[PDB]
Amino acid sequence: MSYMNFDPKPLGDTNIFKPIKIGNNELKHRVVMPALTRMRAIAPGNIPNTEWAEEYYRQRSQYPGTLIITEGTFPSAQSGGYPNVPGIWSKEQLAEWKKIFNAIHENKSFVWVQLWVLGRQAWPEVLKKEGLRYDSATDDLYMGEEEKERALKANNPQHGITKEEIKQYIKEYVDAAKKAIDAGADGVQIHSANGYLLNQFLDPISNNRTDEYGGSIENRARFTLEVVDAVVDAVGAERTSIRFSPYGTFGTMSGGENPGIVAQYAYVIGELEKRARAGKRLAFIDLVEPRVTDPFLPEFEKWFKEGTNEFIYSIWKGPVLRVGNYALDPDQATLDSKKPNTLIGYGRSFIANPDLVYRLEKGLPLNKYDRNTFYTFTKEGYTDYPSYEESVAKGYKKE
Amino acid sequence: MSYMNFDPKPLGDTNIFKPIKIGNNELKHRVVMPALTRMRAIAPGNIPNTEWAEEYYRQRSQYPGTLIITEGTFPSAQSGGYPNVPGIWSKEQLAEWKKIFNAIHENKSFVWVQLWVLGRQAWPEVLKKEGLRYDSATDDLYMGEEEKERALKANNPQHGITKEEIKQYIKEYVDAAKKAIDAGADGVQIHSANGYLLNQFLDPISNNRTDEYGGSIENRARFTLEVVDAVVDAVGAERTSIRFSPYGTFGTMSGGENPGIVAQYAYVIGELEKRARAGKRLAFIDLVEPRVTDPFLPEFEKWFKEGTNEFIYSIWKGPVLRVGNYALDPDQATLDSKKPNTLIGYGRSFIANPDLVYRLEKGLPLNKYDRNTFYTFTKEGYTDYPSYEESVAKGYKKE
Ligand SMILES: Cc1cc2nc3c(=O)[nH]c(=O)nc-3n(C[C@H](O)[C@H](O)[C@H](O)COP(=O)(O)O)c2cc1C
Ligand SMILES: Cc1cc2nc3c(=O)[nH]c(=O)nc-3n(C[C@H](O)[C@H](O)[C@H](O)COP(=O)(O)O)c2cc1C
Ligand SMILES: O=Cc1ccc(O)cc1
Ligand SMILES: O=Cc1ccc(O)cc1
Repeated sequence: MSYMNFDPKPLGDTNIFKPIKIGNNELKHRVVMPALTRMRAIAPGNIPNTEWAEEYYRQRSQYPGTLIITEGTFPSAQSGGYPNVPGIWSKEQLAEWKKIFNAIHENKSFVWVQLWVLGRQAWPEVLKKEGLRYDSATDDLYMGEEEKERALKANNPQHGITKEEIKQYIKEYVDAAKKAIDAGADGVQIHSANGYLLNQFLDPISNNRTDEYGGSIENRARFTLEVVDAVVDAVGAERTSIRFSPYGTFGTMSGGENPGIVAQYAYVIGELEKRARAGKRLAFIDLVEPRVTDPFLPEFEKWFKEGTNEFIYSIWKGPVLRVGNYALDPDQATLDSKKPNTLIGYGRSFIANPDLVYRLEKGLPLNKYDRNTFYTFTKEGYTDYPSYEESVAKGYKKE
Repeated sequence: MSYMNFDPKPLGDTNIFKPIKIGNNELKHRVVMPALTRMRAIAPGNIPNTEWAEEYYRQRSQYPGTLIITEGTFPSAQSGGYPNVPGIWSKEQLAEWKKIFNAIHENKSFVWVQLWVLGRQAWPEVLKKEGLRYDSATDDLYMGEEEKERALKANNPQHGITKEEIKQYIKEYVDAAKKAIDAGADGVQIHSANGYLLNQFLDPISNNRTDEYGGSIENRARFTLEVVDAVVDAVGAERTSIRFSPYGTFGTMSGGENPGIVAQYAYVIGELEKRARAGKRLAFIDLVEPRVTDPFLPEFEKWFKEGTNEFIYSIWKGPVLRVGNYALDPDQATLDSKKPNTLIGYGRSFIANPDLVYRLEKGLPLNKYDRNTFYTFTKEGYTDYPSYEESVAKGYKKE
């Protein structure tokens, strides 16, 4: 129960507090809550939590005109494998989502459902129980020895998905997207980052396929672009977005130590820009910064300093969300925000600060997060972080 | 006979005046003379015109420790097609180049031969007269209708070179490189920019081949990388460099309006870094700035402001030469030179100022260039531009 140890600076006079249109939505400011997995969903139906989640999103959407991106949400059972993450395919899931979306909308804020497909990050023993596959780009590229052992113990070995299985995932992204928007979501974000399934195709470290979905930049990007084009066909580009982590190592991805990694992302993003010029553009592209190559490590650890995301601005001409260690670095937030149509995301600091937008605007101290309750099935560390005024009444101080 | 109309600033205390090792050469400063076609060579035989050219290069190398890159120089007759541009394949050419290199070395300066292969930019009647092909990546993608008629009038229609003929060009780059080094050059620069033959393979606008030399990023880069690897094998990576122009439109190239551009160069530059890390690092990569999309246009005209070359610094960890409209913008030169191992090239202003280095160091007025004599077969506008003291004696004033 203390404040992050830094000197806060007000952002209210920077471009962070300038309004911007993102697809259909008229944002009042550029402080975004990125996708944050919390593990409060109810098992066995992957149901958004009925007692606690509406309050959690209600709190963090309190500042009018905020973009909220939901926790990663599975578009089908085969996409999942964590029981306490929500899904968005079933009627009982959708019923609960609608209440969440309503709370955010009642705040005059916006909600975007992140569509998350795990691939090899999934727990294969959990999948096995449900008669589901342990999927990736290849049979044989395990993300590590422990994961390989877990898969073999479960008798659910890693499976390089087929072209038909690829089409099936495509159908499930589309299905979940239509369902999300029908239930009242403003848009959906395709998760193509952090070493999950689409990223597993993007990165040569995890994809040495010799069909059309591996062996070249264009082929590695194919699955991701089919997903984008199918979701766009179904709900429109204005209601679609995507997330990449060019410099990420989490999930046993390449990161910037492979000098060919920038070209991969330059290509896929250039393809999205091509599509934008030909018609309606994707609402935004979300990039994880090299500031955070692995979100399990504390701020400023494994900050890749030898490469940046600046290349995007020479390719994509629409809004760009940037996320990674900004809470502690208002100076860098302010600098990045001077670039055209740039939104700044705050992850761990939004977990800890329900009224983050206001604190950022006024340069107030930020609550420190409690890592212990990032992923516990608890109200504690979810909806009981105080507002600023409450932190002062409790005598909070720098850790 | 006037100065450029701008406010000069001294650069002597910036990074531009710090020494740096480039290949085998200890540069005293980072002001570079890039390649500049002047068309003073003797026809027939493409013979360097030592009677005029020795003095031109002596003048511009006067400041000890300067890197000079020659005018584009043909590595073989079939590479050519401009009768007053020099070659470096023949005994009689080499005998003249030896004298020019000597003069530069007497100044304790350095000289790098730009190896220039024209492809479709060539004049097809001039090649036809010599019994030579008019070459490109394809038989049918002409740089324009004027140029197409010209080729058909000369019964030398464009020709997409075959793998055998590509191998022949590679052989010629190797041959001309060994020859150039043997005559005393410090290095060679492979010209892969400004809409010439290699750039014609890199850009989809001039290359819709469906063999291994086009149809993808890796394919389109293949000829350029083969040239690099051959030359490096023949003369060493420390005597090898390359030039690109990602944002160039000169030569009917795509430039930045094609959003796939950046990926193409990130891919080629990442491949060059992979080579470096395996122990064969090119001496430097030379990039034309988006500041000058077409060097036939006045400074500040057709400045592509929607894209930058900053992506290089996330990929290549070797020296970078950057060129384009720097004379008139010492603030931008200074800023760009703060990036690691960055050299600043000056083209039109080096044409006009024999003692440009000194004038940059001290913040002195610069002579204005006269385009009229860029390509005339004369000493006027070549060797008669005045030193600073001489311009003061003649009462020069701003344009
Ligand atoms: C507890 C936790 C859960 C996260 N869950 C998600 C997720 O569901 N989807 C996703 O794309 N990124 C997720 N991330 C990554 C964040 O959105 C973000 O990119 C990262 O935490 C760096 O930003 P920050 O330094 O502001 O926290 C998560 C990070 C943490 C710490
Ligand atoms: C008259 C003239 C001749 C040129 N010749 C060459 C050449 O042989 N090779 C080359 O790579 N670029 C050539 N360039 C391009 C220059 O090297 C340079 O990229 C361009 O002029 C922009 O830099 P600047 O604004 O300092 O002139 C030429 C430019 C001009 C104006
Ligand atoms: O649970 C942590 C987490 C991190 C990144 C993601 O993309 C998803 C989940
Ligand atoms: O003569 C102009 C010229 C421009 C760019 C080049 O690369 C070569 C020549």
